[PDB]
Amino acid sequence: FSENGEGFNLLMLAQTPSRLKKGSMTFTDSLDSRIALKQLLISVTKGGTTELFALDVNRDQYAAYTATREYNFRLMQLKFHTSLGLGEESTTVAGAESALLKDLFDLGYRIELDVKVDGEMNVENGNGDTSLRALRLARVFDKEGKEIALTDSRVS
Amino acid sequence: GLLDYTTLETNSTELIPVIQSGENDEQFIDPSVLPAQTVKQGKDTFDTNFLKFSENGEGFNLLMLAQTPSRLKKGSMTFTDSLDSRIALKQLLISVTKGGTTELFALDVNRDQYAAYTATREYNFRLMQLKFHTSLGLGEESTTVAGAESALLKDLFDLGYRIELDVKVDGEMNVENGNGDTSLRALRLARVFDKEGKEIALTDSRVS
Amino acid sequence: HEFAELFYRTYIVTPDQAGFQLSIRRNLVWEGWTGEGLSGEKQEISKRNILQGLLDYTTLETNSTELIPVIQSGENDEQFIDPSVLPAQTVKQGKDTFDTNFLKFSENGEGFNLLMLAQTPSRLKKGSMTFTDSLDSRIALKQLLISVTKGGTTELFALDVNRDQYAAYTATREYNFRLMQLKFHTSLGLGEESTTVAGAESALLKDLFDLGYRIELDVKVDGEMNVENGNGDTSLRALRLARVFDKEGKEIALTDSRVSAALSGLTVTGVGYSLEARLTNINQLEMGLLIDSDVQKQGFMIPTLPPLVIVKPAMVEDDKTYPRLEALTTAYRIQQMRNNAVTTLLNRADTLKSYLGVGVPHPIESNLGLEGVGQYYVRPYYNEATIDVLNDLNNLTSAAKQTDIQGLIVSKINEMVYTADQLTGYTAALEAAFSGRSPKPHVAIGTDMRLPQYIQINGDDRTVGIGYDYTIARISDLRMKDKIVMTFILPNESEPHPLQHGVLGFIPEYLVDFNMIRNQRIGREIRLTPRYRYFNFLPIMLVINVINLEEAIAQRTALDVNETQVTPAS
Amino acid sequence: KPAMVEDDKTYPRLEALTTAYRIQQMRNNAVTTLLNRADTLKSYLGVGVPHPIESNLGLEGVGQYYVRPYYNEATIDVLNDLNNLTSAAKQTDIQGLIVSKINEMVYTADQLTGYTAALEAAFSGRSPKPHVAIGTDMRLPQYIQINGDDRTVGIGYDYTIARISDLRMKDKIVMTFILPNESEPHPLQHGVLGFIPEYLVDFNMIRNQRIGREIRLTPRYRYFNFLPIMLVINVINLEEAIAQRTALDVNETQVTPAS
Repeated sequence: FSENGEGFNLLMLAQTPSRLKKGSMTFTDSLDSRIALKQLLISVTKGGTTELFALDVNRDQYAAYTATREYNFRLMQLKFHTSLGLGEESTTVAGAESALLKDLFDLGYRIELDVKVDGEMNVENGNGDTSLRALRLARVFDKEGKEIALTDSRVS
Repeated sequence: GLLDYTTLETNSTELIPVIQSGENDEQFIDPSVLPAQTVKQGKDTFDTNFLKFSENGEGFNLLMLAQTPSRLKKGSMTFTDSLDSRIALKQLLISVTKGGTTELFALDVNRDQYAAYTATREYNFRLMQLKFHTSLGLGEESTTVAGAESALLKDLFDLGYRIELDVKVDGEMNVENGNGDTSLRALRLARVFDKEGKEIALTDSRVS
Repeated sequence: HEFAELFYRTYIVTPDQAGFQLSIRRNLVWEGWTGEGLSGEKQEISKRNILQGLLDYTTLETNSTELIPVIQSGENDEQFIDPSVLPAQTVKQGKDTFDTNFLKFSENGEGFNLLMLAQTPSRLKKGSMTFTDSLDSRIALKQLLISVTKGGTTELFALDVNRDQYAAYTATREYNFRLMQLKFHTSLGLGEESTTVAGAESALLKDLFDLGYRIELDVKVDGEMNVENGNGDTSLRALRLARVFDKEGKEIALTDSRVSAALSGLTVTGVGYSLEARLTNINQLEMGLLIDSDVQKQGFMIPTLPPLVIVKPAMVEDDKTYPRLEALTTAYRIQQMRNNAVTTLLNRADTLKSYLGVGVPHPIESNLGLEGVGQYYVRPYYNEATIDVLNDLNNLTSAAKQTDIQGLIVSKINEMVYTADQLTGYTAALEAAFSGRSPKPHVAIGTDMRLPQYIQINGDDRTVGIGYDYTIARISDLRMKDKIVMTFILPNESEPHPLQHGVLGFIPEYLVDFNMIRNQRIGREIRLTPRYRYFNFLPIMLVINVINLEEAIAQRTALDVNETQVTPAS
Repeated sequence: KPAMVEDDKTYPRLEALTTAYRIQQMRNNAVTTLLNRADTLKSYLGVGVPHPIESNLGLEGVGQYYVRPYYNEATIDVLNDLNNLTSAAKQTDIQGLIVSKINEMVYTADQLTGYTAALEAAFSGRSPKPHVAIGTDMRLPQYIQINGDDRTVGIGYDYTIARISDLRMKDKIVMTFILPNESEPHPLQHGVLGFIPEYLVDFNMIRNQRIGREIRLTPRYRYFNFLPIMLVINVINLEEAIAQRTALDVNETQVTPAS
């Protein structure tokens, strides 16, 4: 996430060695209208232990870039503003089960976080940026689908 | 009212933030940074101040903030009150700081490129959307608020130079129930301009 | 009313629309693709508007077909002169950087093949040079290089001889018959201020240069060039000192004492040269200039406004306490069209003053913080001038003071409008947008009830400057009290257009009349809910503040005659 | 243009190419050449000092066979060279100030170069009065309008005022001798434009293994100079003279003690 505010040029990072042999040019190309994030890598850390969750975000419809022609005739907008849940069967990238959330998962609770990510992309130029805006623990569910407050002693 | 402009000009259907101490005071920047400003709508006398940015926390509610004693006496807030189609950012307040001295300037972002909520729905059919992304700069004579000219820019100003700022502001509003928030995404110094309108390097001795 | 009408043309909108969209076409030009910078770079290349190119000259023009010699280290060094005499020079053509030196004069050996000699790095990727390309219909020398040696010190002079009378290649009929010919027997001069390549006067000729003398060298250069396969060779035929010119242009004898002293032991030799030849291909391997287009579109929303409420008991209608509906209508019309209009005008003026500085024209698409679509047609400009009538005026005698003040104010308005036209490039945009007609700018004048009696001229021909049309506005709001606003508008059309100062977004609202119940009371209420919003398009405005008028008229005016410093003090 | 569709926005029609051609050829190159002409004459000859006829054989142009070479420049300080009676008469007096200087320079150039003799010689049976051309920006040319003085560029003279938008000639007047009756290349007009039209072509280029259609327009022309004469006038601080009071700069010329 580029919180320094300086963007990236996507047509650079993705030039393959075949294209290098093919030549060196990325400026007559055009990106398709379809842009969406594959995965959000969120780090669950507590006391120095880090777990990585490879979450497939492509299957939430708010992760799809939408065209808002308000600056130029080729910019499109990204607004993924929802909650993702980490269930008991959530698996790490290496394939192991959760460890920091193991205490709640063995108690059958479900943890979901509100994700507020914003970005922009231009097809013609390749200019674009996407920066994290707001992420936080949100609420806790039980088996019966009854909300459990964050301030409850069993989960606080 | 044909000569003076105040006899006919009155507003009584405007939402304005209102302050009352220690009971709703977490949507307002602490008064130790800026004293409260007195504004009068209708016959009610009350104080207002800029709503604060919130990044990782809960947003604000405009309806609960904009409830004036005239509306108290008429009855408690109901659910049929509706927000208008046009909502805009009036003032964006920044502080230029160098050496411990704080100078605040009120940018009149009202009437800027995209300082007005545009109809952009992705979740609800009511969610109003704002994307205020533009280069907003300070001129070579732009006087600070509360009188006089700024001192921290005295050297650049006396040389005839101009500075520019990039502003990235995002915010969402729901005209159905009064829930929404605003966040600051990026706001930094970007470029410096000469009196002849030609960009010079940021590595120049005077500019640095 | 007239006043808000001049600065904002009314635009009616259907009630259902909640906002109207303004999409404009803009034509773009930029040089090449960005291509590789690391393996490429994010395209920071300035796509600059073509109308900007109407004003400055660096937007256009490129040299992309010149057959500039290019050195390859260790391959063709022997055609170029020895780099000991002169280090490599770098010139830019498009996106390439490479080193160039003047060619060596062929004496007896094989000549040079220019086409294979002119491989820029781009052309190498472009594919190996094959002979289906043909040279320029005319070729010539760019610069001629000689070395003035006196005692051992060498000085270089880059004699720019291009566009000489006798430096253009010509056709001939011998040997081959695609052959071009270069006969160059001409007198070259070395000016009394002429500077070397490094940018300094000739030390060996400083003494000669002091007495106001010029050196003329007769030069003889010949060579051949073929336009079929680029073969060509040239040789130094004859070059020597010939004669001397003076400041007043009469030949000075070579045996004269001054000349003989100045020309002791001076030897002049030729070293190098260059050719102005361009590959006039039939399909072109060059991108020349690229033309692109973007679309920019702005949003505009029309709010709701506080309602205007009537009260009247409803079994009988009154005409004495509440008149016909005209009262509500006129109250709404004044409240809309005057108070809000003046407020938005002054707010616009102060916003421009804050953002844009004073008297400085900013380039297109650079420092915008305002509204419009005119910024893509004209450079922004804002300026203000204060008039101290008491201290600035010219009057020999009384019974002419009115003419005096009107002359000063008319001169000031002329200067403002003229400088605005000259700097903004507004009239060029007006000409470009409208084809088949060339309208002159129309200037609007808004002010209080004072100045109209002085801006209407009684006794002089000029009023706003002949060649300009005007419309005077009179208004009684105290915010305009002793103030003048100025701008450019177009009164011949009634549609949203980029060159109009402003448009009044106006949605008609129909009067509603139905019984309403306040605190369980019954009466007929006539409710008017207005909606509108004053918009702006053009970011150009001129404002003049005139003060001390009363004092100037009532108090003794006095010729501020310039006592000018002829009695020793300066 | 990508060669699988056609447009009107991303495809600017032939009109856009025509406009680009018009700009590049008609204005910018001509102005560059004129300023280069001025600079090279300045360097070769110097200010105010002519040269004998047929004293140059390698100087650009051919019309050195008829008129002595001459180049000169001058400046006007409107701030200090302005006497005013009434602020309702100031503008006319400024215009007269500029016009008189124009006239005097024209007369001086004519007298030194002997232009009238050349015009009478090269044309048999005609005695045409010289024609002066006015190249200037778009701020001045409203300041050559007065009837305050009968002389506009001087009696016995016809003139034409030309505008231009380019900023490089800010408040600069360029003057020369032309001839409006001619339409052929002759050594008495300032110069001719060798112009030959060309037509555009559109065809599929496959370069570096890419697909696209390109439209090419080949302009071919050249600017040439004949007359080695030109006069340049500069106007400085025109705005200040209007801006502040400029009353009688009355020189109090010392019938007083100590002088």
